[PDB]
Amino acid sequence: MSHEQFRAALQLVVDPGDPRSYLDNFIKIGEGSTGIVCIATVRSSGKLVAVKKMDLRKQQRRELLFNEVVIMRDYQHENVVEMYNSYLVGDELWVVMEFLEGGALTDIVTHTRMNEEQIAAVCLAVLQALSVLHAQGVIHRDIKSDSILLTHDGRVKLSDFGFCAQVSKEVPRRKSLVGTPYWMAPELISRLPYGPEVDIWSLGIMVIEMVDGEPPYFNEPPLKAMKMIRDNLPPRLKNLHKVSPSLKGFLDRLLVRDPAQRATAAELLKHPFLAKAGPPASIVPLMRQNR
Ligand SMILES: Cc1nc(Nc2n[nH]c3c2CN(C(=O)N[C@H](CN(C)C)c2ccccc2)C3(C)C)c2sccc2n1
Repeated sequence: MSHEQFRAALQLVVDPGDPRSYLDNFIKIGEGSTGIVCIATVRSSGKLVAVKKMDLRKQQRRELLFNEVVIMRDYQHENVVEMYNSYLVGDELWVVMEFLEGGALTDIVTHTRMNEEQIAAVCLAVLQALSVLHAQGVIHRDIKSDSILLTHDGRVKLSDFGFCAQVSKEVPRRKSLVGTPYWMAPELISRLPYGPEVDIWSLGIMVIEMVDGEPPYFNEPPLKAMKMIRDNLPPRLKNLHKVSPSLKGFLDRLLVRDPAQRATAAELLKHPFLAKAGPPASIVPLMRQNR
């Protein structure tokens, strides 16, 4: 999708006008791969929202950015980040979304050591989001700690649907090589027709992140790690004994090369390990401003 097609397509789906007519005090607080993030106040309520600003020109695979707004608009799930509106301002796409104070899960996995109560909490939240998404034919395709955001009270939400896809009876499988190298499913790296199961394998890699602090082969070049995930046996935990038999069995249902034998999200929700999931409050102590 080209710069012109991207803008033309967006004009048909975005909300009309400029959000500056109702949002005040824009302050940049960060960035992402496709743009920046500002916080702003809803003039009428004083409520805080996050605004993602993305240049229409300086982008890659704009079609995926377009699907992210089309597919995820009107989407509502307690474990999925909320999108309120979208607008075209100048040569930029502005997406007004929910502001989550807890930050991403990556900050936590690289600065502390989560316990099985915390991990099961994140897994349960992500799995609740995936079971609903997959049932509707939506595949996230970029599951990793960076894509998990936390609320101030410790609630877990799936974010960054920039690589998502929608499969249907018409087209039941995808073949695009998308995501982040270290978290990509083997059948996906292999360019084979794949389905929702790719998210389950990625989640498995995210579990290794929560346990060891990084995904497998993180010390290897991205293309090299991909070959190893694609051709070698499932990656293993360095701290294999640091986990309970419950978590080992859980992880063994995610990291299965043959997607047909890999567990689905709906099934995993019934897995024993998740019974150890603590409450939202158990996650709070992990956050930076609380460490
Ligand atoms: C920047 C930032 N955002 C925070 N919280 C948020 N609330 N709502 C959102 C965020 C970050 N968001 C987001 O989309 N980030 C991604 C990146 N991934 C890694 C999370 C992104 C941004 C721009 C372009 C592509 C991708 C949304 C949902 C708006 C928070 S909390 C404490 C510090 C902090 N710093």
